[PDB]
Amino acid sequence: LIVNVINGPSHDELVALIEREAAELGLKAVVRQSDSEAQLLDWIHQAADAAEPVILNAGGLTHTSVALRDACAELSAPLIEVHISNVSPIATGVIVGLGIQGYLLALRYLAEHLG
Repeated sequence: LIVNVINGPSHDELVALIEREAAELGLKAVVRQSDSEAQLLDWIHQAADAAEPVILNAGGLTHTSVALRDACAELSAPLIEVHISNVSPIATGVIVGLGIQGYLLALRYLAEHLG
């Protein structure tokens, strides 16, 4: 049901695509853009506590942030990492270089893999 879709620090049109696709795939996507690491974590925790899956796009943090990795290690559901362009890992899966479609394809995986 509830899929968190989160972006780290670095749009309106897109948020509708993911939202519409989730509705159409029988999910409910909460798409949120963070402006600081402290709330990125705030939001990963909320997701762990609620046992919710996460589609994450945060580059740079992926390679160094123990806090972020320890937050992600708390999840009871898949963590899919998405990267819009080509150029841890706790990530259950990774999609990179497939454009904005990566977000949608990650929704498609979550829709056929729900527990």
